Amino acid sequence: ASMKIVVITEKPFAENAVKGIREILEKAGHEVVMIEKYKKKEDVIERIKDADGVIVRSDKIDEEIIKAGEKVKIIVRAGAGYDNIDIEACNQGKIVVMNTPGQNRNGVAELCIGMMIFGFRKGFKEGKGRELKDKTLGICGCGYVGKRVKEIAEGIGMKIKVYDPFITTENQVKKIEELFEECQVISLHLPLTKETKGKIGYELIKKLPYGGMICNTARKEIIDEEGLIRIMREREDLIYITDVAPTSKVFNNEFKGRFFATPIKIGAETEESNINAGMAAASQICDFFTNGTVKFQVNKFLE
Amino acid sequence: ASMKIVVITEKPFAENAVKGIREILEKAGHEVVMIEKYKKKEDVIERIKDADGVIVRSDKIDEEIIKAGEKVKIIVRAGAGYDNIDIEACNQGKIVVMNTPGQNRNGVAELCIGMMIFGFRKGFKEGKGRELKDKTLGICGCGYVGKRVKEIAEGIGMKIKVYDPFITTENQVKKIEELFEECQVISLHLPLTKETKGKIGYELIKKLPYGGMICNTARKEIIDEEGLIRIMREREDLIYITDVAPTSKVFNNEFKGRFFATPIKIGAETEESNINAGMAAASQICDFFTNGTVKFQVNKFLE
Repeated sequence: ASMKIVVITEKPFAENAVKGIREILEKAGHEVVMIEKYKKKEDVIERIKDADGVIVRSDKIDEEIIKAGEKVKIIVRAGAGYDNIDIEACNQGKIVVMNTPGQNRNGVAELCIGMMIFGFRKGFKEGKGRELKDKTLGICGCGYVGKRVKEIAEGIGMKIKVYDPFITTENQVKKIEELFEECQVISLHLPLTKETKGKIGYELIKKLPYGGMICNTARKEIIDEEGLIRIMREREDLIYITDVAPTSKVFNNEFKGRFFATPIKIGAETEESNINAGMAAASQICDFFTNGTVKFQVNKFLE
Repeated sequence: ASMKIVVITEKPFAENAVKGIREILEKAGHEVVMIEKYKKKEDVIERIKDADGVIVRSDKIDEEIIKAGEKVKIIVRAGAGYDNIDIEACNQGKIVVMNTPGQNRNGVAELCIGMMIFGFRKGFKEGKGRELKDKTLGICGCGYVGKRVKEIAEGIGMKIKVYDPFITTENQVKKIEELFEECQVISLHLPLTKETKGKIGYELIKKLPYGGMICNTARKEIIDEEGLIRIMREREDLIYITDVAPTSKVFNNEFKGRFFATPIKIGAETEESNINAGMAAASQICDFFTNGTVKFQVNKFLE
């Protein structure tokens, strides 16, 4: 029968994507309740209590919110990363958690390449820049975004090396240290896990050749900020460009001319990626309620 | 045998490029005099007096300067365009004018792609952007830069069409109107000539599909600024991004959010492109004085 699906997006989807979500879900017979640009946690807690399913972006979904959603059966993250969702609380609540792999890939990959050019070209200000062609790119974390970044970089004429902790691919280095020792530009795509939290720090970054640049379109917390600050102070040649702005104000204060962060994570903030991710999320909800389909489930629990 | 070569650059080459220029010319037994970051026209007029050869970038080289260089026998523009040089006055002065085709191509092509991404992604500010993938790119003028832009855009996954008044290539439209009709993104690469001056105006730009973007890494004067201003007020969806900042202050005043210009022309402001163009210029200068070679001469005169 009819289910209530709450869409929790502090950073709203494009109008056309919201249209697409509502069309898929209403036609399946469900109620859609939008919780957009909310400013307080109580907004979510109040409206989730009655929900059968949830669509979320990067919004924090913690134990308190999960426990409030007493009849939530499924949470779909429209997008890739799910570090924002307390997975263990969902396990205890017997809630299926899924994402929509690859739907955002092109918005993120195009931004990544754009930032690499911007970073190498003094943020489009005056001065002597450099070209990506004939430089070595290290793709740190290999999935849907990394493959697209590789394709674009190959057209640009970069030489490519790849690191990933779990999958096997071409041009792959065994150790992350090798990626930093051998590549002039690093593009970060690692998910945020226990293992990757604070992993990109002083000892890794110091290995970069002269004029090294790190582009981060992944997550802010994979950086060891103290460590990155320390090496950037020591190596005035290093550039850091990121779609996931650091917590520390030091970057903007001290490293003008070789640091840039977006005001908010805009990698997936395109019409095309919103449509892809939002509609995949709606389709996957509904398929779950119709057929019990659990493809792309990221957690696992008993009974 | 020994010649005096002056390098006239209000916008100086990278240090490594200047070193490369000196190496080539001083080995051939010639003298190199640098005229860098000058402010007054008199500075050049004075120092060109006893010059046998000139290397120049975008600097204005007019009749007064040419006549002051009484024994100048050659001027090499390190780069592509030569609209800055009074060709007619060179013809009467019996001075060979040449450029260094394609040496700058990658600096410009990478900047072009970077500006397209930047332009489609709100200048890396908050809000909903768009993706280049699956859009149609019109390459307006195809030479060395256009070919590279094409290669990179193909990796991005744009569909490609080309307009050029002279060459033959694939996916080529016969008339410029057709390019503006069929293509959502336009990249301008036309040289500035009598035929191209103010050619890109109201009538052409109006033809652009919804969400149209023009990227101009060519010359400011190929734009009919009054026409562009008119259509941009009428069509709020249109984006104009340029490496050749317009004369009119209206663009910056009125079109924030869908307009950007670099503070100076930075297309060729890279280590790599400076080395290529600067050293090619030096080699061509040296070749002219050694063997009288006139490959890449752009002008024609008798006697």
